[PDB]
Amino acid sequence: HWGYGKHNGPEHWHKDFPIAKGERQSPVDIDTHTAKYDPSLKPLSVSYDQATSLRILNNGHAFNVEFDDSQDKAVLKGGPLDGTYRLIQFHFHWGSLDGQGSEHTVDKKKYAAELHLVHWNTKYGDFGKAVQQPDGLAVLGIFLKVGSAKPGLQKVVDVLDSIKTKGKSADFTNFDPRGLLPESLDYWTYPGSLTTPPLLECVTWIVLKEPISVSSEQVLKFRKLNFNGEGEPEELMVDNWRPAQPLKNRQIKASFK
Ligand SMILES: NS(=O)(=O)c1nc2ccccc2[nH]1
Ligand SMILES: [Zn+2]
Repeated sequence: HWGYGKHNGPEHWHKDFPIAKGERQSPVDIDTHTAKYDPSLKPLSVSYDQATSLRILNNGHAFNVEFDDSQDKAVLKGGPLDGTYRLIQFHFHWGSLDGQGSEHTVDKKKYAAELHLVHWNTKYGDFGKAVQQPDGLAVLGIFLKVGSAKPGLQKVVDVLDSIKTKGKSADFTNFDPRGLLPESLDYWTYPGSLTTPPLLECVTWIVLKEPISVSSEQVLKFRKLNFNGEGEPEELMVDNWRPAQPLKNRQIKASFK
């Protein structure tokens, strides 16, 4: 149905998903001068010691690294959140070239890519119930810039040749998502939405200020994936990002001065 092309891309999504033009859509531009430091925000708690990765899937839009979320093994708490959010998957958005790819922007700056660690509020029992609630998800967003390689990303890039096309998956056990984090957990936070259909308005966004660096070779390998299925005309999986949406009646808070 939807995708990232001229005929089925973000400017078309509202026809099937009218909430695309809602009051709390993501991503947004983060204006660093306007975001207010909120000394009442807590440090984030990222508890991934017990994370259990299982599988990696090309879903025709991005690739998802999936976790066992059947118990509290990898959780996000604290920061602007009440309660416990279980890691279910992470994925990335990236560009055809290094000057674009991120969904959030910072003073209109686009990064080469953006990692989203998606977590759901355990008070709602399962992910499908959580996405129906305004506090159902917390997505931790991390920007990628191109420079030095990120050692903890190389196991993901190494497997991508085995999931080149839509619907392919590969065993992906024992991957430690702690190796994707930057040093600082300073962040911005605001209420928003999933950035792909169904675009539901159920996310507390937590976007880290410090980007991680990845190498040119690492991001080149992302761009060799395919949106299409096996044997279909090749369409490189590039520019799978939604542009910034109107901020409307929202405030972006900073955890840091
Ligand atoms: N790009 S995202 O907002 O992190 C996101 N996670 C998602 C999980 C399921 C369906 C749509 C999604 N969109
Ligand atoms: Zn995403």
